[PDB]
Amino acid sequence: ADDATSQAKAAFDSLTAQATEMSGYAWALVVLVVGATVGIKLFKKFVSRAS
Amino acid sequence: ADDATSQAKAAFDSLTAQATEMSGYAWALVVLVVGATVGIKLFKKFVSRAS
Repeated sequence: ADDATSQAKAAFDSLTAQATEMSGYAWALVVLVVGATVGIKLFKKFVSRAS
Repeated sequence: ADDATSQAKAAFDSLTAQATEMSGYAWALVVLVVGATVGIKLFKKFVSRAS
């Protein structure tokens, strides 16, 4: 049934938009972990600069 | 009687054409059950693909 594939198609479009919403939180979580590594690694840069 | 076998022959041809009409609905009913299994089993394929 091609009417059957219309029901499955609309639900797969809602599930892939759910994947872009959760993946958007994955870009923002690695935003805050990379903010920790840039701050901390500049602290170690000052360690070697005064050494 | 061979005239007797002419009456029985024509009624057996109508009964076997009735068997092809009902069997045609059996091909179409298993059309819609196999449409359910192809749709649903591609849903389970997406389950393992994102896993």
